[PDB]
This record gives sequence, C-alpha cells and structure tokens, in this order.
Amino acid sequence: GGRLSVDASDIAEASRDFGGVARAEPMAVFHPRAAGDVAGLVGAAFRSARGFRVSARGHGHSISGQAQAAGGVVVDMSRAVARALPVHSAALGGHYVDVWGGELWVDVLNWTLSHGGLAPRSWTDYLYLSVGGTLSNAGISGQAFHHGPQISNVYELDVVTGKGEVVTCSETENPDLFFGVLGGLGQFGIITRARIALERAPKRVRWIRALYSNFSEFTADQERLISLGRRFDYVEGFVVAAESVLYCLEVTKNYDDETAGSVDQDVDTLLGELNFLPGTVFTTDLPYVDFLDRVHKAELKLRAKGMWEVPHPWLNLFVPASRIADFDRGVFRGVLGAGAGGPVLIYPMNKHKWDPRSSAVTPDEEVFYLVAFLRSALPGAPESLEALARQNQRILDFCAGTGIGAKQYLPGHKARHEWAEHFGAARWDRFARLKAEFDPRAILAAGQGIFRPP
Ligand SMILES: *Cc1cc2c(cc1C)nc1c(=O)[nH]c(=O)nc-1n2C[C@H](O)[C@H](O)[C@H](O)COP(=O)(O)OP(=O)(O)OC[C@H]1O[C@@H](n2cnc3c(N)ncnc32)[C@H](O)[C@@H]1O
Ligand SMILES: COc1ccc(C(N)=O)c(NC(=O)Nc2cc(Cl)cc(Cl)c2)c1
Repeated sequence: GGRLSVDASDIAEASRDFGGVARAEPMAVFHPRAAGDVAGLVGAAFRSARGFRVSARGHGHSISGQAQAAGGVVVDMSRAVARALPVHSAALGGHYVDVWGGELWVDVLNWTLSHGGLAPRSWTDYLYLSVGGTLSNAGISGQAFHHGPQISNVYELDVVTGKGEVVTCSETENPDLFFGVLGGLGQFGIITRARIALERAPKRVRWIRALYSNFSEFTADQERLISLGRRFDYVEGFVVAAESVLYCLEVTKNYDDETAGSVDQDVDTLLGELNFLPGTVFTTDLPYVDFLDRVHKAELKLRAKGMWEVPHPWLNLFVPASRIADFDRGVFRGVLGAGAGGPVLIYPMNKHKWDPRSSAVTPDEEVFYLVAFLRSALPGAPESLEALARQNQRILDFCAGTGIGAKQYLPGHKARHEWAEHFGAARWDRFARLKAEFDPRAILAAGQGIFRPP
C-alpha cells in the first residue's frame, strides 16, 4: 500500500529536526497510506535478521534526534484520505473525533470547527505538531492546569507495536499498552489513530497580559489562578528582559454569543483580585482560532528574517513549586542574568490532572511548573549554539547542586544511569517491562536513546 522513498529531499528532511543538531540518516523514508502499511513495515523490521530501526516522524519538531532512525526507515506520518467526522456519545457525555496519528493539531482544529463547531479542550502553544508526537510526550499549554495535558484528553488509540501488530487500546481494553504509549516517547508503538475528546468551541478570546517585578507575587498569583466558580481558561507566564527582570502573567477568558454580555465583568472581577503592576494590563480581543495560532504568526515573521531555520537548543523542565523561588534566584537572575533570543516560559500545573498510570514523568509534588528555555542560536553562528548549550548545562547543574527534584520534559538524556534517575526505580521497572513486551528488539524510536537491541 505504501512506498519507500530514497529521494534526497525526503532523506534530508528525515535526517534533521527543529533542534538543528542531531543528523542521523535513515536508509529510506516510508510514506504510508493507512495503518496496515505501517504494521507491514514494522512487521518486516521485527522479522528481519538485523532488525533495522523504524521511527515515526510527525512534524520533526524534536530537539535532539528523537524521531531519527539511523540506517533504518523513517515513517513520514504526514500523509486524498477521508477523515472521520466528530461523534457524540451519550455514554461518555460528550463528543470525540478519530484522527490519523500523523495529523497536525492545526488541521484537527479546522476539521472539528467546520463539523459542529467543536474543538479539543487541551492544547500545545504551537499547532503545527502531530497528534502522535504530542501524545508520545504530554502536550501542554495554558489549559493543562484545568483539563490536564493532551495525554489526559484521549479516549482510545490504535497502536502498531514493535512486533508489527495493530492493537486498539483504551482504559478498558489493553490499558497497559494505552497508558504505556501515552507519554511513552514512541517506545511501545506507532500511534495510527487517536480518539480526541472535544468540547463546544468558544468563538472568541479576551487575551490579557500583565507585568510583575516581584517574583513572589507573580508565582503566588499564578498558583492562585490554577486552583480556581469564575476562572481563566488559560494560565501561562514568561520572563521578560528589563528593556533587572520582569515577569509577564498571560491569561485568557474564552467566550461565545451567549457569554459575550458577561465577559468584561468576569475579566474585571478576576483581574481585581490580582497583584500585578498597575497600568501594565495589555488586552486583545480575537477569534479562538487566531489565539490558538499565535505561535504560527511568530513563525512567519521569523522565516521572513531567516531566523526560523537556526539551531534551537531548547530546554524544558518540570520544577516542584516548593523550589520555584530558589529557581528564580539562581537561574533567571543568576545563570541568565541570549543569542537571537526567544521566550522563557513559566507556569504552574496541577498533578491530579495527569493520570499516574501513564509513562509521563512529573515531579513528586501536587503543583509543579513548566520552565521552558526557548532560546534560539544566531543564524550560521555555531559559537552562539555552544554558548546556549553551556547555559543549559549550568541550569541542570544548578538543579542538581541544590537538590531541586526537577524532571526534563521531552527528555534529552543519553546514558542509562540518567534514564534510571529520570524515571526512578518503580517507573523504570514498569517502562522496561513494557519495552520487553511491545518492542523487544528496540526497533522503535531508537533516537530517544533509551534502549539498544538485545
Ligand atoms: C518545535 C516546537 C515544539 C513544541 C512547541 C513549539 C515548537 C515551535 N510547543 C509545544 C507546546 O506548547 N507544548 C508541548 O507540549 N510541546 C511543544 N513542543 C514540543 C513538541 O510537543 C515535541 O517536539 C513533540 O515531539 C511533537 O513534535 P512532532 O509532532 O514533530 O513529533 P516528532 O518530533 O517528529 O517525534 C517526537 C517523538 O515521537 C515519535 N513519534 C512521532 N509520531 C509518532 C506516532 N504517530 N506514534 C508514535 N510515536 C510517534 C518520534 O519517533 C519521536 O520519538
Ligand atoms: C520562536 O518560537 C516560539 C515563539 C513564541 C512561543 C510562545 N509565546 O509560547 C513559542 N512557544 C513554544 O515553543 N512553547 C513550547 C515549546 C516546547 Cl519545545 C515545549 C513546551 Cl512545553 C512549550 C515558541
């Protein structure tokens, strides 16, 4: 059904990612038409003498070669095929949609909006990411404190295991595979279908930004907002340079024709309870799609300046809320106190919205922060990348030296002792047992560098 390609442009694309550093080349790129084609290719890898590497590639947004299959085959999941319409279930008390694992979230959104004005409840900041790609990590943005990550908003999957078997799984059917695959770093199979939870979409968004010079007030306000009854629909934050540091609180209030009459007062009532710097509230009113696509708009401006296809040594940490104050002292004021620049995100989430049965690794605390160092290197300047990589190592050394129980999100670990420390004994045992069962020859997502063939 599918076709193997040796087109130099296809090989080149499959040999790189957004990080712009890892460059392991496959032998060929596979273009599947359906799940059976993926199953066929993985089955052939499983039965082969050498057991060649197979990795699914979503939109290639990995930072350190996680979707690369050195001397093997990269499955281009991007894909004429007919899409499933959203469905209502009286039993689940809501809607869902089945999507191909390679579908981009921006295309899922456009589809669900045009078919009943429905949308996923939990997002990433950037929608040109694949469903299977975010579901293999977590998929987080300003809605996760309330709805949980995208891995907490999926009902069912079809997975092609490392043995080339197509398996339908959910909480009630093959749950070990379902929960293993969710946040599973592509280690147990390729997601060919995901059943995404949907809600009736808002039409518009009241997008607010407010400034803080006091980090204690900033974090106290973020933590109070995520515990909220009247509440914001989105809670994020970012660190801003003086032109020493400021913190920007970023919130939204979603609304439609029915709630348009109460949005101004809901916002004013919520903002009144906060302690941001007076006169620093910036507001925008825009369609829901436009708000969700905000990072793609930043992307177009970077592409125009030749500032998009540069190295991205991005670092993402989950930091226990009990250690966030020390974190600002030694990192935002200490280590960072730049390259082409880029955002430094910071916002808390509620651990109870994350199912503990999944493969996702979070700190052992009820409230934890995402701290995202999204700094880009200068174009064609290798020394800028090297200086940023040294800064990233200083941040990790800071966490290690003061015993901050931080965990990397999209973990860039390479050594077995680093992976054992990341997971901890209980989670590592569960992870290794799932690998022995679903990918014994370690064919899948070998670019993650967790397992090697036996
Ligand atoms: C580049 C980028 C990334 C990003 C983001 C904004 C940008 C500009 N915003 C994010 C956000 O707000 N929140 C968040 O949670 N993540 C965000 N990211 C990171 C992004 O989630 C990751 O890069 C992720 O890997 C998804 O990206 P993509 O769709 O491109 O997937 P990939 O890089 O090619 O592959 C990642 C790993 O998963 C395996 N894989 C890929 N597809 C599948 C399927 N269908 N089934 C199973 N495994 C799959 C790859 O082999 C690789 O190991
Ligand atoms: C230059 O590209 C930009 C510009 C702006 C943003 C933003 N405002 O969120 C943006 N946001 C992200 O990339 N967020 C994101 C990126 C990763 Cl890799 C992981 C997670 Cl938790 C968040 C990227």
